[PDB]
Amino acid sequence: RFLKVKNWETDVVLTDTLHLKSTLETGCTEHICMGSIMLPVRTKDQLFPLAKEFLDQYYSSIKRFGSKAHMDRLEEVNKEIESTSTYQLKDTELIYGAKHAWRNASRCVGRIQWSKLQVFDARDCTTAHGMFNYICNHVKYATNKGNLRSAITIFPQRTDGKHDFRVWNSQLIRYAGYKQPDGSTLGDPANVQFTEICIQQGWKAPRGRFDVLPLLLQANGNDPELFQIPPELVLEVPIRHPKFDWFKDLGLKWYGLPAVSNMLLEIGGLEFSACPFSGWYMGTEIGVRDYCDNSRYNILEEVAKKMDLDMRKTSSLWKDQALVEINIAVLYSFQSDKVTIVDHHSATESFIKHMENEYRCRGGCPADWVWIVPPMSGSITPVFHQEMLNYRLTPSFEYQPDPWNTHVWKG
Amino acid sequence: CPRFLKVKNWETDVVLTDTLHLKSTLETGCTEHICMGSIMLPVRTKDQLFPLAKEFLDQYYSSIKRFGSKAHMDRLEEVNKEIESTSTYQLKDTELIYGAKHAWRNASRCVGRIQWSKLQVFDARDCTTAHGMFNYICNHVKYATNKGNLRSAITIFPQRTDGKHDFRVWNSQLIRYAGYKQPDGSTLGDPANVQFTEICIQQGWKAPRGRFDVLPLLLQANGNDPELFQIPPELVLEVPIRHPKFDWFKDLGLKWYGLPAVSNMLLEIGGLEFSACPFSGWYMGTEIGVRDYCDNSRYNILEEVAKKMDLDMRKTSSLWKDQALVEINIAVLYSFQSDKVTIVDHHSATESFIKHMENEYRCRGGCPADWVWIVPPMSGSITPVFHQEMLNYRLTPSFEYQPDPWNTHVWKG
Ligand code: HEM
Ligand code: HEM
Ligand SMILES: C[C@H](O)[C@H](O)[C@H]1CNc2nc(N)[nH]c(=O)c2N1
Ligand SMILES: C[C@H](O)[C@H](O)[C@H]1CNc2nc(N)[nH]c(=O)c2N1
Ligand SMILES: N=C(NO)NCCC[C@H](N)C(=O)O
Ligand SMILES: N=C(NO)NCCC[C@H](N)C(=O)O
Ligand SMILES: [Zn+2]
Repeated sequence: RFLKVKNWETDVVLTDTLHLKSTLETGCTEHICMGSIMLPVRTKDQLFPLAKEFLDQYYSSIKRFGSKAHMDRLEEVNKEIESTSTYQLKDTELIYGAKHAWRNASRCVGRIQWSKLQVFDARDCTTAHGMFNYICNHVKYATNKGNLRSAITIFPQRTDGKHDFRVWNSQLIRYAGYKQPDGSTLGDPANVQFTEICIQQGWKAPRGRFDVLPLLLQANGNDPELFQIPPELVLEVPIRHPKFDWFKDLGLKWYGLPAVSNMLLEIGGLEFSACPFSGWYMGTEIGVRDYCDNSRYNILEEVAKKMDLDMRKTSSLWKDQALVEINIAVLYSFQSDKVTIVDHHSATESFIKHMENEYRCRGGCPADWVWIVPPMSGSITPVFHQEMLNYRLTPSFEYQPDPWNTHVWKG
Repeated sequence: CPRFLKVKNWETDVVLTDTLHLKSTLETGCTEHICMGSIMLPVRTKDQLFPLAKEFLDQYYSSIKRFGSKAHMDRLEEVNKEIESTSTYQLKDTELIYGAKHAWRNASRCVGRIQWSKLQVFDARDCTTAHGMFNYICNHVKYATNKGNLRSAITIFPQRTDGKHDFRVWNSQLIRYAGYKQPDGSTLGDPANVQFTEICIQQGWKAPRGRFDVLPLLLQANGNDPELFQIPPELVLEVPIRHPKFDWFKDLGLKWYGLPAVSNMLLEIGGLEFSACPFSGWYMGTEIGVRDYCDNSRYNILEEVAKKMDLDMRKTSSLWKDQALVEINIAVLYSFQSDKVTIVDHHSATESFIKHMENEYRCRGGCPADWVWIVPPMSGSITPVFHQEMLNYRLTPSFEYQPDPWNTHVWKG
């Protein structure tokens, strides 16, 4: 019930007590560990304990636990749930709640930054055009000419579940994917389906390798509409290598702003179905995953060939050599254009420090080791050697179904 | 518990269905509210033993297509009588073999399990003394080594009786290098083995105090105090490590041994406990090139290698550590291959593991696997295992951790 975690490199032991505050399920049981599975409206009665759980932590955090201000608020919210079946967060509660969803994000290595989050309150939004305006402002604010700043933009909460706000895009900025008669895929194969939805809805696709996709925005449960982010708001970086002059001829670019837009933010039982957020990239995200996953841009072979490595045998480690070089190029390119990026060494040692702070001041830090350890050079990063406990704390970011599987089209 | 559990591979969209987990019996360290997936380490009664014996022998008899047979029923009767009368029982040779193979088949942290049915089992249950254990262990090493053409094997010493007469190998592996803490706080040799090296010295080993000294065997028989033995050097196959392009690599002075032989685990078969059960396969290169050489708390050669490569070491973002890592790993695979000693690279091993795992789902209904251990410690996502969802659970027979015997031994003196 009080749990120890060991770092096997430093022999440091931390004691976790925060896990006892954990509320929802992990996926696992006593008999079966599901640590590596990617994916393992509320009635009045459901809502009040959740509202209360949240307000208590809020009031505790501002050192007014058990105060009249505290008691006053619980009653006010109580009355409001009873009368209107939902409630509205104060701005202070909204900001605290968003910062804490990030703080509690077990899969995010960058949480040392958690309290420096710009929160844009878009709860007054009513239309998809409004949503477009809001999202452009977020993109421009967070991009900040390459000196990126963390931000989240929060659209109105779910009500009856028939008036949901949604960003159909999985990130605000991503590249199109197109199935070819050639049998192959042009662009990013992760986005084939979504691209096709855009086309069905009217988009005129350029049909290139790196077409920034349009926004498909859904307000108040209505049908989604298309918008193009002003090109001048989308900062992109051409990818070159500091030693290989041929690298630029591969014709690779990526975007500077990673902005997850398909998750659900839960605060105090309230569900914010449209809550796009952004920080900045860890290099491996692009260089290892986006570029080298076989089901993504899958570029290892092309690169290995230009390096003229021995590709006849796996044991020459040609894949490993090429992987490192692709990742060097990513970091060098972002750095040279002054676009914020963090390498996996820097990011993981910051995370270990954050864990130690969180253990010290909070009693723990939920972490998913499977996601936190980078997808290259794992054991030469400190997090590989760190035992971590994964559990679910609220406020939280949650996965939610892709809206086209569920949207009841009006036509 | 749900009858069916699905696992998906996110590279291929292949979905597999696990039913085998229903035969899982012991616990994980996980609860409904906590996942302890990344945590390293989270005598029996007559009553406790009957059912464990029974479960096992039903599995054994089922596997040989003789389930429910008179032979099956006689054998159950015989074991039941043996347990009631003697408090324990003895396995038949065929059952010991099947047992050991299955402990390997069920080892969720082993990526080499495509090999599980090809295992040489050495029955050392007639062993009574530490000199006897030395001789069994020498034979295992020579057989397994096979002049570089490595053969998987296990040597099984007598099972636990009352817990006061345990056979133990005090070494963590049959072959490993000494570590020596210096008065200045540096370590000469392998820091992982500093504690065991001090024990050996105390027991009377005359340490050469070099960087790669093969440790002596420290063997406990029948609950007696451990005794020291030197493995004949002619039996210890080692590989000097060089790089195919960097002729300075050899002057690092690195080598390693060819035979990885875990010697400190406990093998459970039908409720019986084999506390001494050294087993060996062959190396996947990363064990040596990533962990043994490059962990900060092991040989820690990254800086020295990067220095000789003249990488830019002022900023992590040059990925100099990463670049040196790959070159060290090329060198390990190249050196072993050049000397004709079996080694597998992490690409080939993981590809084979995924093939093995698919086959096990079809023919067996499952394959328990611990992702944290199965994914290699470099280049994780360019191996297929990274993209494969895994279910980790405990099947018996099993290999299990046990405390270090120096923490528990009652010294006779
Ligand atoms: C500030 C710099 C940040 C860095 C360096 C960072 C780093 C990362 C990385 C490397 C991942 C793994 C993503 C993947 O593998 O696809 C991740 C996931 C995640 N992060 Fe962050 N992050 C940052 C900002 C944020 C912010 C601002 C939030 C929320 C406001 C956040 C919440 C999350 C969540 C909820 C996940 C899991 C997403 C999923 O399951 O797909 N992160 N983070
Ligand atoms: C034949 C070639 C083999 C290969 C390539 C192989 C591969 C591996 C690797 C890479 C690990 C992780 C070790 C570490 O990170 O320290 C491992 C662990 C393990 N393997 Fe194997 N193995 C082989 C043979 C065997 C055999 C013959 C057995 C038993 C008969 C076995 C049972 C185990 C067990 C119980 C573990 C967990 C060890 C621990 O928890 O410290 N392996 N294997
Ligand atoms: C199956 C397994 O969960 C999957 O491949 C995971 C592995 N760890 C991850 N880690 C991060 N950061 N991002 C991911 O997408 C993955 N995917
Ligand atoms: C804390 C974490 O479990 C620990 O460092 C693990 C990680 N995965 C591993 N994987 C393998 N194969 N071998 C190990 O020793 C480790 N150690
Ligand atoms: N660093 C972040 N967010 O701030 N990553 C968000 C997910 C991005 C996704 N991994 C990609 O490579 O596009
Ligand atoms: N492949 C095996 N056995 O066959 N590994 C056993 C553990 C070896 C340990 N990882 C080492 O590097 O010494
Ligand atoms: Zn688990």
